[PDB]
Amino acid sequence: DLPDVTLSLCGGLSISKEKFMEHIITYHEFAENPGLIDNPNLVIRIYNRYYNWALAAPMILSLQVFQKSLPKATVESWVKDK
Amino acid sequence: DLPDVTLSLCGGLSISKEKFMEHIITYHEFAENPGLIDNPNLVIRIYNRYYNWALAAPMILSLQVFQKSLPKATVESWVK
Ligand SMILES: [Ca+2]
Ligand SMILES: [Ca+2]
Repeated sequence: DLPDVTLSLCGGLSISKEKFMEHIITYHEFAENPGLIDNPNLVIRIYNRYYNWALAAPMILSLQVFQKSLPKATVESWVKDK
Repeated sequence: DLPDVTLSLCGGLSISKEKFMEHIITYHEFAENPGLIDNPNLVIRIYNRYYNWALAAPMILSLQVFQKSLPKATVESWVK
């Protein structure tokens, strides 16, 4: 089954798990303010790691479009680039 | 039954079915260049409509995180 994705406004990339779950974004919060997608404090939990939106967006998009993760070698080069 | 999402480098968002299908991005093409997400010609097909990456990003994110589409009033106010 496909990986879970979790959103939190915890910041800190510029991260403990207590920090992450204290600021988790609900559906209702996102549905009332989609502009949070540009919030630099937005953190994405996927693959047991923490990413900002600019690093997680391809992985999110690949899962929604092809229902398949980006290859592990692909994720490494996308991240070591940035 | 969540909405289908299709990618295409068809551009021209400033669209024919023919031009969209001709430049549909496969998994291998995206896996070889994730930078396509910032390509100005990237077109997203969802809800029988065409969006660039900027408008389509929250819709796809809410489908991935909450497995539920954004509210129609929200998508409409977000796309305004
Ligand atoms: Ca919250
Ligand atoms: Ca193609």
